[PDB]
Amino acid sequence: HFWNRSGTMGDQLPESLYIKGTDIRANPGSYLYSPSPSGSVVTSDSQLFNKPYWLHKAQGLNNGICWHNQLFLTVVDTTRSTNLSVCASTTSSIPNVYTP
Amino acid sequence: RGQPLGVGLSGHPLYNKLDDTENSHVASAVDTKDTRDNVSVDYKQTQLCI
Amino acid sequence: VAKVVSTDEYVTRTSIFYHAGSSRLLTVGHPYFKVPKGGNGRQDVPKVSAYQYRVFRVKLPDPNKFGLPDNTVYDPNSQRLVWACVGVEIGRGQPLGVGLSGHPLYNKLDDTENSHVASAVDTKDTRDNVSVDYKQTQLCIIGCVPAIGEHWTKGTACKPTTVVQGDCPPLELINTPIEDGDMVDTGYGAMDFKLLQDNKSEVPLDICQSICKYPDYLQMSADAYGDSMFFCLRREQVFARHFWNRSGTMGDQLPESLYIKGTDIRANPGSYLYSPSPSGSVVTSDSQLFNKPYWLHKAQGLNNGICWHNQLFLTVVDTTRSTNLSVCASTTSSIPNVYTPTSFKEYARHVEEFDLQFIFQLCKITLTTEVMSYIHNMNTTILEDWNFGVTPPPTASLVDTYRFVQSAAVTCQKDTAPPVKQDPYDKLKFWPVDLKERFSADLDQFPLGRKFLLQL
Amino acid sequence: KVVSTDEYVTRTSIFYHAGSSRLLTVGHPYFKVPKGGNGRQDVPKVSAYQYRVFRVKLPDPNKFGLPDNTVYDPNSQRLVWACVGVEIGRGQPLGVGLSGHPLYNKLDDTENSHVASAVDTKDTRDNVSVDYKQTQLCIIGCVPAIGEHWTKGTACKPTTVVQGDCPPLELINTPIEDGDMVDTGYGAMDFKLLQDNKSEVPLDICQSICKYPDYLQMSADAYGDSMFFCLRREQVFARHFWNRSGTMGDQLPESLYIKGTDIRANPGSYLYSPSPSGSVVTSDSQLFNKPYWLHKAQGLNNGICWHNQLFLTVVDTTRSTNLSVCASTTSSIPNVYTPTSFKEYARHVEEFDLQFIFQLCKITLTTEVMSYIHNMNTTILEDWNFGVTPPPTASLVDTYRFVQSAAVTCQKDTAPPVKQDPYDKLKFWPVDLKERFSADLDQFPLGRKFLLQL
Repeated sequence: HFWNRSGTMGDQLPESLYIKGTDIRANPGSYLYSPSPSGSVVTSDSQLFNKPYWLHKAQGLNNGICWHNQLFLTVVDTTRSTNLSVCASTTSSIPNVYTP
Repeated sequence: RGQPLGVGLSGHPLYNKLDDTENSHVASAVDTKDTRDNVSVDYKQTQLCI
Repeated sequence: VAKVVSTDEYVTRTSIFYHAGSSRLLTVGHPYFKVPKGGNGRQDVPKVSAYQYRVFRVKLPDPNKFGLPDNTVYDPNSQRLVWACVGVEIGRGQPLGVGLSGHPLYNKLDDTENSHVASAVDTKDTRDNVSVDYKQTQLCIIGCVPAIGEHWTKGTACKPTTVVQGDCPPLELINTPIEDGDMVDTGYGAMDFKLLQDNKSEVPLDICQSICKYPDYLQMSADAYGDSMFFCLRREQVFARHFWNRSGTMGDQLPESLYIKGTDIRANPGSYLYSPSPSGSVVTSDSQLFNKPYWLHKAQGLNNGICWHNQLFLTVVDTTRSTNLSVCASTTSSIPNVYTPTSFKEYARHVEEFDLQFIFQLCKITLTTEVMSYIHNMNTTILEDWNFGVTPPPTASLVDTYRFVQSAAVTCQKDTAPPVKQDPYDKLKFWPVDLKERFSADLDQFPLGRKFLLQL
Repeated sequence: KVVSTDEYVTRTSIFYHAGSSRLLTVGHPYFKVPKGGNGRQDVPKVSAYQYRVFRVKLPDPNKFGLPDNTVYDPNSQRLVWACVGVEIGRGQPLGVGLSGHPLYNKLDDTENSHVASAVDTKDTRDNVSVDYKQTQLCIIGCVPAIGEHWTKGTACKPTTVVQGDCPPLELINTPIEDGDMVDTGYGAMDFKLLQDNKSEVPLDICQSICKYPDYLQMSADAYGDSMFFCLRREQVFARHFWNRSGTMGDQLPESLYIKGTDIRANPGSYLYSPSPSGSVVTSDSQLFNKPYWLHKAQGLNNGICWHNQLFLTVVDTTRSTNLSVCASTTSSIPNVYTPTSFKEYARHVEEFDLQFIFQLCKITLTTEVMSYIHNMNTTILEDWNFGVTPPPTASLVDTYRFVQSAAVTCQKDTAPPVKQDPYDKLKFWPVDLKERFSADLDQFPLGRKFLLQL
């Protein structure tokens, strides 16, 4: 989704750009245009892994050799993405009329 | 990798929204400094490894 | 006959193989214009907003005259020397990214898509602030020479007479060489927008004062000897986001004959100018072309991939990265506790990063006569630039030269006069690319190279 | 039975390239507007919603370059073209655009159906803009082609005919011509039958009529002629639903539902109507710019321009814009915006680039075959060589002189034929290409490809 964010321009408007209008359009307004990004959709396909990696050959000159017996594994995943909500009643009793 | 899959949001209460410059529907506004809108949001799907 | 010679029909191909590759290119500026700060060196914030055709004038060194000649491999004297790149992996910068462009005084009659209410006031200047994207697109063009785009204009009212203020001209289509930073057409105007709209009240501001082209691949495919562009790669997608009808005078009129009239506004139907809003669609990384070897073999070009004058014209498009960035900078050195935007000056810039990477084969070409001379007739110039019988040149000029400057008041002709052969594309802007050291044979040591070797 | 043609059509080594340098034609979306003359000056109507039909003039090879009569005995043989290879080069970038209608009736929606007028009685109508299906077509033939289409049928018993009344219904087959309005999926029907309203649905088609091409017929093609190649591909969805206004001449039964009260006692509209729509495009899915040399057209015809006549068919849903010129009415623009200040205009563009590869066949002519052939049509024979296939003559009949008549036998007119196909009453993008015949082919991209494909 698109908005423009309100703000105050620290960067400026050529007029030489639009025909003016009146007032609110004699000078117009903002140019702070801002969208929302969004992931898209999931399905089971799309997990990149749980698949064997046989190495055959590293892209780099070292072919994956464990100096200092120290290994560095990098990973990123959206798929699971979530947090859990605890609704704890503030009441020990649970009112049988709700109140937030 | 464990778990099922799942997704979610992050938000912002004090958002500086100008306006929807999208369908800009119904219509557009003018000003205030109480520009501090409550907003929730998502972003890009990603899996990466090195 | 004109009959294309076709590289290979005399280019002695070799065992020569080379690497080249560009470490990072980087630049930032604003989504529209240059915000000048009075100039000159530099003191301006330019534009940076890559929806412009990207031309790297890509320079390599003279293989002819590398230096030393046991010439064991070859007699330049017969077999003059030339590059051909074979394999390329351009390493592409950044995450992927995206953004928005708009126009506050973007007209509109109405959102005639499926408006909730269909009100239609008849007052002017209701042109509001709307922003949008474009067709998701990746293209590259590779060539020995630059490229041509084509685009329109309000063409000549070549009718004898002249006519009415605001009357529709006839519209004439124009070919032009594409140049670095040339603005892309995006979905809307291989033409002169700026000309086209007397109003300046429409489209996204960025193109208001614009002209673009669309690349002339087809003519460029129709290339004289399969040169110019000898390689080209292209990928584009889109859909329509939302519908309007524009506001504006119909400069023509609707036939009645389309309807049973109604009453009033229905007796008299309103505008017929229906106008959508674009969008490129979702991105997955998957569809990014970039970052793989494009080994080339045969190609369309009947120059199979060579550059005299060491220039390859690397021409490119990517929609996967669009944003100029927002700084909310306080006007106050205080950070107030009640936030007002007003306590903030807010700023916009986009930034761009790059690597070209290569695997070449230099090839050597033995001078053949009713063919070399044909090449002269292809173009002599190179050939001059490989020269031969009698340069000719001129001693008195040659001696003279560099003397002056070590001062600026003493002698103050201060380089009024030049000396070039001249590249006409001097008048054109490139991203100036040279690589005369990215030169390597360390294929092994070259990402692409490794692949390449592997590619063997 | 008809036969595969090479059978009598002698194959060769002949290869040619020929290819169109540019096709271009431009004008206003929905209509043409006279701009005086009106030989010629006008605003043509141009929309890419016009059917692309090429009448292609091609070398009578029997008079052509490299006639080296290794080629034939010209007597016993005729020369005949086949183009063998085709690449339709498509102009412009891709694009699109929309249409609309102010007097687009609209009763309503169906979900934001939380209120209904429900009469209006007048006309409802609002301004509307619109989209339609993704579609890519090719059809190649040496004969122009026919589409299929609709008409309100007619009161076979003119009995009980009622004023602007529902009618019995007819399907019509007709030849398609160049520039002929394309069908997005409707106009194989008359509008000017359809809506007695003539103001309902989109303007653009409002006063139109189309047909849709029949492959089936054209695979009921007698020899593979107007179709020796055919390709069609469409994807589509419905964008939005509605109900249009309309005094239903149809009747909905009561029985079907409970009456409630009021509005919910009475019935409402059943004129469910929804949006057409294409969706997302990409070049990935592009049909054109593809090289056929074709191994075999499913036609018995091995793709021959009879009489050096070729018929090229195409459809492309990927550019759709006529462009809006904002020209100020003011000497120079003012500073405040007013629409007045600008006269705005709509114009469309189409370019095409054809590249081709031919192989001629030489024909040893043999009697029966010729005869055969003559039975295909004769104009054929008439092309070169002339035997009196017309005779007989007769089998014998009738008395006929009298025709000085007079009041003594008021007989027959009788009308003559004009020939000249019919095509001549009809339109193409006229295409002479006997100039583009290229004997090197490599200077044709496709030629190389083709060459390569060998």
